[PDB]
Amino acid sequence: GDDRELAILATAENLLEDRPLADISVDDLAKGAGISRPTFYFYFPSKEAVLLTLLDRVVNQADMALQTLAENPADTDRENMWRTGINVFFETFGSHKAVTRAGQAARATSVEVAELWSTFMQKWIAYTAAVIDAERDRGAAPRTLPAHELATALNLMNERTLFASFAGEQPSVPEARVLDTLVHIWVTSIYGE
Amino acid sequence: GDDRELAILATAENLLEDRPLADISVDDLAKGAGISRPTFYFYFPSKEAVLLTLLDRVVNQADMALQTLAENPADTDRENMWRTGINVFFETFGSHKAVTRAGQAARATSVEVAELWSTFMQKWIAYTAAVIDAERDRGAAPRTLPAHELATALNLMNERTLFASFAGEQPSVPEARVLDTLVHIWVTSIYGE
Ligand SMILES: CC1CCN(C(=O)Nc2ccc(O)cc2)CC1
Ligand SMILES: CC1CCN(C(=O)Nc2ccc(O)cc2)CC1
Repeated sequence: GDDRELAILATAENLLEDRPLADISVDDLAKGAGISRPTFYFYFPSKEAVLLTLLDRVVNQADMALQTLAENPADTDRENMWRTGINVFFETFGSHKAVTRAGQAARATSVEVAELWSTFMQKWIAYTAAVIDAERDRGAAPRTLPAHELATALNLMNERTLFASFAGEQPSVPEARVLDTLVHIWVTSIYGE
Repeated sequence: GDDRELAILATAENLLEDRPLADISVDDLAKGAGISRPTFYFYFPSKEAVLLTLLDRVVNQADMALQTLAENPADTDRENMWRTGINVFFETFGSHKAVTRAGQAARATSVEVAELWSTFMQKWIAYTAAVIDAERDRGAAPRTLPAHELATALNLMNERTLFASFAGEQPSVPEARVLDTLVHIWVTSIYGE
């Protein structure tokens, strides 16, 4: 039951590595999951709902990893603090490139996908701003831009930059350079005047 | 002739203020331009080609404004130098929000739109890196990240951040804050260690 659901989700993530959702049939999903078409429709209303669930899983994995880090202060300098945090997203989304690529595309055509991404971006921005504010309150960061506005632009930079790198877009930062690139921009913009 | 082409382009930019391209018919474009449907097809093969031409116009307007600025060094500090440059894009795309919004969306479904945007982003990144390199050669900026990689991430931040602001996305930087926000991140990341 739960196991036929997991098989459908696994089949979908596998087929998205090779082609876009548009080119994947419900037949392809049911065949890969070893069920019939009408059995598929018991578990999901459409191939679009499958992608929504895959993206929901990946986004919550990143969020839950960030929560784990927020509980356990890693014993490091300000640069390493931000690098470990950005790295949650680099590794989580980087480990699910096909779901990442298809989910970002679906935002255009799915209000549920757009709303999921929006909800988590607001959470990540809020957390970023809360850390910047703590750094200002302890005297480690200068009171420059409004923290929420700075957090918003930095999170949008990471969204666009990591997705471009993982998709191999032209232009993009090479994947093996993107973490250093983003950490430099975060640290200089948070701590600089 | 040229004037029926301009009427079609004007009608398209007007109708995109109120609805997406998907909800605009060739009938709507020909009616607004005061021509028949088959006359429309003399000037453009599809509503999609009209949008391509509108986006081509806006992108070249930004590029030509940046070229004008690159010829005429405005007599200012490093912060004002970058602000005037970012402002070309803020004003040019901000003055064509409907075409901006529809063009960014069309990148998903039009190889010509994706290629146009890619070509100009590569040009803007190359120019950004050339300015950073000049600033390093004159001793005004430190030799930190590879200039092309830094330029790439900063240009992708501006792409995503300006489009989110103009679309009123949640989340976004308010339009009246986005220029200050982006200038701060550019200057601190270019001149900071
Ligand atoms: C405390 C911070 C650490 C750094 N974080 C980010 O990297 N956000 C991020 C990454 C990739 C995305 O697509 C969107 C957002 C935010 C939370
Ligand atoms: C010398 C620089 C000045 C600042 N520039 C930018 O603002 N780029 C930019 C703006 C909006 C976009 O969508 C994409 C790129 C680059 C050229």
